[PDB]
Amino acid sequence: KVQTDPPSVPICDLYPNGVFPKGQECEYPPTQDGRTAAWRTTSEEKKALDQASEEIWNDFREAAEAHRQVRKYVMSWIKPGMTMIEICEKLEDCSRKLIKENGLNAGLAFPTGCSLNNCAAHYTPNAGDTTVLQYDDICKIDFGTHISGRIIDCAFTVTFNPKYDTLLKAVKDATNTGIKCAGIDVRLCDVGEAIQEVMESYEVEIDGKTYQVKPIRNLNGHSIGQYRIHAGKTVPIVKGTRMEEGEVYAIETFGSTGKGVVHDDMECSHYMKNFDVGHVPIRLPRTKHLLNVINENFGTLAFCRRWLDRLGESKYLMALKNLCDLGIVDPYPPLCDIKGSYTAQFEHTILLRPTCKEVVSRGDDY
Ligand SMILES: Cc1nc2[nH]cnc2cc1-n1c2ccc(F)cc2c2n[nH]cc21
Ligand SMILES: [Mn+2]
Ligand SMILES: [Mn+2]
Repeated sequence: KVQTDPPSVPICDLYPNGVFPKGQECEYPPTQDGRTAAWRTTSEEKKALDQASEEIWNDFREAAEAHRQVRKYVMSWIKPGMTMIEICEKLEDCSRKLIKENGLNAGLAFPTGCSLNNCAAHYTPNAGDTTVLQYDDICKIDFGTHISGRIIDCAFTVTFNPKYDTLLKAVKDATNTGIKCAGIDVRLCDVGEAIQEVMESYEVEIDGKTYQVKPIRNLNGHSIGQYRIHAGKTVPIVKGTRMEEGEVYAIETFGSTGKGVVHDDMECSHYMKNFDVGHVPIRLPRTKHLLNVINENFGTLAFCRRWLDRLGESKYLMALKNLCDLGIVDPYPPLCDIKGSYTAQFEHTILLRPTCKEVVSRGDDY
C-alpha cells in the first residue's frame, strides 16, 4: 500500500504493523550545571519508562505523519484566488481521510486556522464568508490531527510575494530556537527569553518601511494533554515554572511588524468546551440539543461553526451563545495586531520522552 496523489490512503494502511515513523530525535540541552543530558539516551531505566509509553508516542506519530502528508499536499495547491472556505474544506477533506476519522478516537483536533495579514490566530471562515486569498497576503495555516486524543498542533506560514521572506525566516529561526532550548527541568521563562532574543535580531523591509521583528507578547506556546489542546502551562515568546518528563508541548512563535500585541477582532468561528466543567443539566431544547451534538462529536476538542453546519445543524447561534454565557463553552475569537501589520507563525509539537526530545511533527519542509 503506497500513498496516492492526491493523498487518500489512511496513514494506518501505509503502516499495517501499527508502528509509525519517528520525528526528529534530539539530546536534551546541557543542564545549567554545564553538564551533559546525554546519559538519558543510554539509561536502562529511562529506556524502560520510554518503552512503557510506546503506544502513546506511536499515536502522536500516526497523527504527525497525517499532518506532514496533508501539509505537503496543501503547499502544492494553495494559491491566491481561492476562497478561504475552499482552502479549509480541501485541507480538511484530506485530513479526515489520512487520519481515518473515527468519532472521538481519531480525527481533527481543532479547526483549520488560515489567519491573514495582521490577524495572527483563530480565524477560519464561517458560512457565507467570501474572503479570497490575495497575492500579497500572509496566511497562517494552523491545523491539528489526533489519534486517541494525542494531539499534533503544528503550523506554518504561506506567502506568494518574496517581500515577506525575511519575516518568515525570523519566525522559523525563533521557533527552532525555542525547540532547541526546550527540555526536562528547563524553566519556561528561559525558553521564552531565548525565542525573543533570536526574533528581535532580525530587521525586515516591506514596501519601503523597515521593522525590527517583534514577538507577539500575548501569544504563546503551551503544554498539551489528552484531548486537551492547552493543558495549563504556557511558554512566553518575550522576556517574562519548569518543563517535566513525559510532558508534550506546542512550541509556537509569532512575529509581527505591528505592536506585538493582539486583540479580539472580527466574527468568532472557534469554540471549545471548558475542560473542567462537568455535567450541567439543560432543559432549553435547542441549547440541550447543541450541547449533546458537541459532546458526541467534539468532546473537549475545539470546533468551529462550519463543523456544526456540516453535521446538518442550523439555527444554533442563540443556543451556542447560551452555552458560552453559561461557561460550558468558551469562544476563541480571531486575534489580530494593528491594521496594516504583518504576522507570521511556525509551530511544532514536541514529546519530552524520558530518553530524548522528539520533534514529532518535524518534516523535510519545516
Ligand atoms: C489559545 C488557547 N488558550 C487557552 N486557554 C485555555 N485553553 C486554551 C486553548 C487555547 N487554544 C485553542 C482554543 C481553540 C482552538 F480552536 C484552538 C486552540 C489552540 N491552539 N493552540 C492553543 C490553542
Ligand atoms: Mn496551532
Ligand atoms: Mn498551539
